[PDB]
Amino acid sequence: DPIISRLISREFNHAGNRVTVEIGDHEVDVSGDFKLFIHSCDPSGDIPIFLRSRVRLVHFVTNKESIETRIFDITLTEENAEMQRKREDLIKLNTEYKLKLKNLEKRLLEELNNSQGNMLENDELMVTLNNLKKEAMNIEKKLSESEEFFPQFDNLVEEYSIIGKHSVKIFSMLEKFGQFHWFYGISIGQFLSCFKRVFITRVDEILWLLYQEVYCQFSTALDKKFKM
Repeated sequence: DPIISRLISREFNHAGNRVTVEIGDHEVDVSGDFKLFIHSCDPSGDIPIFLRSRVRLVHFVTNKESIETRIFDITLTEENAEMQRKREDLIKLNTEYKLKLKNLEKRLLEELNNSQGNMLENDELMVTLNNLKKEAMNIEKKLSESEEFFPQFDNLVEEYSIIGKHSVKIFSMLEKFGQFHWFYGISIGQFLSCFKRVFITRVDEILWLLYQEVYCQFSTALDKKFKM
């Protein structure tokens, strides 16, 4: 409805202490601890141009585009498990060691001010700072191997793109049967679980493995016409 309207555009009438907003008729006081979110379920439903312009539109939608992204993660786990293992920790320990570098700098300054009049305790943190000579240079060790890992990651996106582009066209096709008939539904997870079974010219053979496994699992939930 229109009335929220002044609450969507940031309009207010300010007072000495009170902040008032006009809603339909009554002028009501705004807190400031108050937050607003608007939630919608169907993308088909169209929102007013007033709102769409003042509103930050964010799509939490598990699209067909999401399938291309998610088949590469499954492919790489079964194609180069050594580099998919190191992918997660590469950006994890990038941020974690830098947060621990900031956590140890704070520990050093706390004890340097407390144990300046006390015995040479700082030394007990300096052997932890001796351990930091692995940590500071661990980052250097990881940054060096990153410049080696990233261009290899980008080399592996291409093959999976070749796999990826066919799989969406296949999901599109199976999705479209559900549009004709109610019983002909497919989830993204059903296609993923099917593509996992595909493992347990290499790119060309895996492609042929996909088409076969999809024909194998999803042919069953269709009638003779839709099979053909």
